[PDB]
Amino acid sequence: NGHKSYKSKHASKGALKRLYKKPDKQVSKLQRKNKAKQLRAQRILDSIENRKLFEGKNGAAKIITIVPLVNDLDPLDILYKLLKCADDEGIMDSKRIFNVHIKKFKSNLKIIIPDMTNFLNILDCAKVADFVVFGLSGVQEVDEEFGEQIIRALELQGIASYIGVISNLSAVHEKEKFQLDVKQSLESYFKHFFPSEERVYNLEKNSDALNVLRTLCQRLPRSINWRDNRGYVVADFVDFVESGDLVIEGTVRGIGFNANRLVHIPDFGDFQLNKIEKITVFESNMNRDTLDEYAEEEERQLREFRDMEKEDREFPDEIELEPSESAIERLKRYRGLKNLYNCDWQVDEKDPSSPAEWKRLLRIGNYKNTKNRIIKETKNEAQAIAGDRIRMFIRFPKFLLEKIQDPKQLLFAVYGLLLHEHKNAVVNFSLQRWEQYDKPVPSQEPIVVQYGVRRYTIQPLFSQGSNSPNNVHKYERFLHPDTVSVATCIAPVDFTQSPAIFFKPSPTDAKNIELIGHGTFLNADHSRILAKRAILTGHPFRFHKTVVTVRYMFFRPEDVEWFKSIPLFTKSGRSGFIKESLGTHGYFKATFDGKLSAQDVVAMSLYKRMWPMPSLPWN
RNA sequence: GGAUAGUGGCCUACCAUGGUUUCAACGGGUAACGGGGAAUAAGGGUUCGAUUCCGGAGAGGGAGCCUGAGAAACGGCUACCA
RNA sequence: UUGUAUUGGAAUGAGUACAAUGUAAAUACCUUAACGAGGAACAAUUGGAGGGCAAGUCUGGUGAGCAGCCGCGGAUUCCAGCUCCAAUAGCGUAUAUUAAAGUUGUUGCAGUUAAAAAGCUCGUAGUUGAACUUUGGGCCCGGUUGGCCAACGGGGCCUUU
RNA sequence: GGUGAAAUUCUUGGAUUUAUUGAAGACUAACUACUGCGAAAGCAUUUGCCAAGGACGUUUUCAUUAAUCAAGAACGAAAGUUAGGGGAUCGAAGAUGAUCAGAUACCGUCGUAGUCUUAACCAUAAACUAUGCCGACUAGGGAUCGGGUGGUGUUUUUAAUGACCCACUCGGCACCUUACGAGAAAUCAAAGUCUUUGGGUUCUGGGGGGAGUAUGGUCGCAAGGCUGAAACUUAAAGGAAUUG
Repeated sequence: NGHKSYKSKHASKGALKRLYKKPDKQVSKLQRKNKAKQLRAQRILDSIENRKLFEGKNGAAKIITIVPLVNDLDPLDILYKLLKCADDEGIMDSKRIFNVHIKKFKSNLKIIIPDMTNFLNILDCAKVADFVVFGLSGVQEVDEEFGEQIIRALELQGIASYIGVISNLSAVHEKEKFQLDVKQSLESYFKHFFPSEERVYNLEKNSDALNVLRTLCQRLPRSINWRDNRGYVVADFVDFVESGDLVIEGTVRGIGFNANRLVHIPDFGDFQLNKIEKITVFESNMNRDTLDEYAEEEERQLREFRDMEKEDREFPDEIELEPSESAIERLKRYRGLKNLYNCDWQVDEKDPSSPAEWKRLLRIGNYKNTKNRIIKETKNEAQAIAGDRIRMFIRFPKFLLEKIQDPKQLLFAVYGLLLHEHKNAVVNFSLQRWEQYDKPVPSQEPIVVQYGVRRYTIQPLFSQGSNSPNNVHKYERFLHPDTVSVATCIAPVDFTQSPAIFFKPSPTDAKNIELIGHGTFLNADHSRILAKRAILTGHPFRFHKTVVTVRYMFFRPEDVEWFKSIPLFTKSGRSGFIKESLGTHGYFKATFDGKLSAQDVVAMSLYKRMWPMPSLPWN
């Protein structure tokens, strides 16, 4: 324009015309104060609503579990020293589950003791507790091969709350300052796993043991997310009726139960309940979901994986052809692509190696908007709720009766399923290695995975994590030595994103188990296409100002012609293309972005579709 | 005139029409107990003081009262509200 | 007489402990017989290395990370290893406040063109308001400080008082 | 007739043009400027009446009666509102002609309200010298407006007066040169007498947006005027000057 324009601190009316196309309240001191008071009334009423569940003998019991980390201890010493401070000897037998009422704190406690021989039974016991009491020895320090693995495993499945306890520190008395030196060491060790806690009690002192007892009675535990969104109960008694109709009585602790649900027992699988009653009766009204799943030579094997993984780490996906081998018949299935992130590979491809189940598989899409929606309905439909004394009748196959034990001697526990979780789908897991598991893991090798209560034998497929616009990703032969990774298989879905633990059975080990890794249920996503990449390679050997010719990549003129269209690249990063076959031995000549030399190598990439394998329960 | 340990609209009867204010009355706000003091050093200032000493107020919220030289007391009593 | 590496005697408390002392009784400090260092493993951390702002043309990887601000990266600024810098039994971060700040200005800001002189004049409260009345000159006493003397202070009398 | 070109329109009952006369309403050319007056808005034909004002002259009179100013008050271009008058010209709205053409690219005909005036309202402008009022001091020069003093000066005549010339002086609108001074620079006789910081006094500002918005109040018949936030967002926005 060329003119110094007009200025004003606020817009002129001329400017506004071109651009074109209840009372406020003062808070008086009284009403300020009044609002704060009536807000506090809500908070206080809300705190009562939480606590009523534990309020007394009429309320629910709190579930305590004792876990000694050293066999030196004997768990009966732990419990006995606690019971003394209750100051009622009427409290203080051929059994490992105990119900106690404490007059001193008007509190109901259930104590469960696991059988320390059965490592897997420890996890199952601790999985249901509100409080886990860790026993430590002042005399002998925990062993890395067993004692620590208890702590590490419990953390990764999740713990409602934890207490550190000592019971025998006087066994190293000279002066109690020497006891304090040891106690400081144990606290520093314990805090490494549980940095929220800074105290370990000495039960040899009356003041500490009373302090522990008070806490168990008075304080509330944390919730466990994946558990409390389901229902669960612990059996007070079990009974059998005629193929069976197994009866359990106990207390509701989760979100709740409905007689039309499905019920999982961790050792035995899914079963249907037929009736419920409250200690009114509820019956399975047949407008219900149903039980349908659809609609020394080993040294050579270990050495093989050790050698193969070392090779794959140096020269990944490189392949050797051989003379008298047809490249077509070997490789015709491979499509060949410029870039996985840009290819239009179809998900539910019709190729014959695709599993027989496809329409048979459940597919969800928006897992997030599915998960939260399902829960909202489930909590509304609950019939029995926390603290209800209940009986339940369950369709129980009579031949499994040989596996039942008296619940007074062994933990028997019951979990409700979410509706579609019985159906199989494509599922995805995060995975990273256990604390020092340096062994090679082959992508096809079978593994046992626990996630939530249930556990399955799985053969995975490994891939790296990224957000490709098409969900196509490279299949990988072995688990990366360091990064987190994504593993894919077919299994029954979980909506709660339970933590997952990865291990392999090994009865040669003291705990019968070898621990491999941990992770999380990410999602069901069938679009998570895996492509098996292959690299062929050949040697450029003669060089001209406009073309280079390459040996050994192919051995027949017919093969050079059939694969002519796939682009070439150098590992030094130049691209190129086949011109034509030269001669009968399968030489070719090619053009590239620039100068090559015999110190470079010429490669080409090809890709094949992969599909997940199915999986089966484990016990 | 009554009442009080005692002065005084402190209260009662009768009578007069006064009292404060742009030198900011009256009203509203304070995550406001006051002071000795604390931090920050060119000088002038700015910000803070629930808290070891001095003074005031209260004992879940309002009101009433016995004993005693002294209390409108709450590790004294009586009633209502929660 | 100063640096860089194989080798030798000396020195000591952290810690433990007989005893005495301490204390209402004790613990600890102060004192002390015995024991107590060679990778003296009896092993010091917390943040940084483009500029503001002390200190890397080092070297390997990569093409999500860093960054109060300016900026780096499709690599002196990312990640890893060497080396180097700063404070050190302490060092970093968040929020509030003070100084540097003459961005609240009494001391001490600014208003043509950068934020800011009201269209114009009258006028009450408020702030502010020309000059003038005993001035000068004598004579005693006189304290302090430094060389009878000088300076600087103070009291009395006379002159129309 | 009108345009870049053309059409609507008027005309052989005579258009446009020429001559002799008359009516109405508005306006005050040239003279007219680096000139005058007024608190500002603003003010231009002649003569009469009414009342007011600055500067100058003064050996008149009173004797501190003064300067600035919250509240309160008078005036306030153009457009706009209500009622009466007037109604030439031009002309928001409205009704109409062409829709072709790149310089003439938005043009032609008719025409309501309005434009003027009387009696009441409204209170805005780039209302600008973009510079608050009162008082003192600091530099050179030749022009001009109003008053006064002097001259043995020219002219109107044989005085006075008037016109002109020369010197001085009070007051005013401006201009040219310079910078002891000042400033970011353009520039400035004040925008000087400031880190060497104090003559009196009124008003306003505190990075850019949200915003002259929301809400409350108050004035107006209405259009609208005055007063006037915060949550949130952002690293610049802005001034002067030269140059690739």
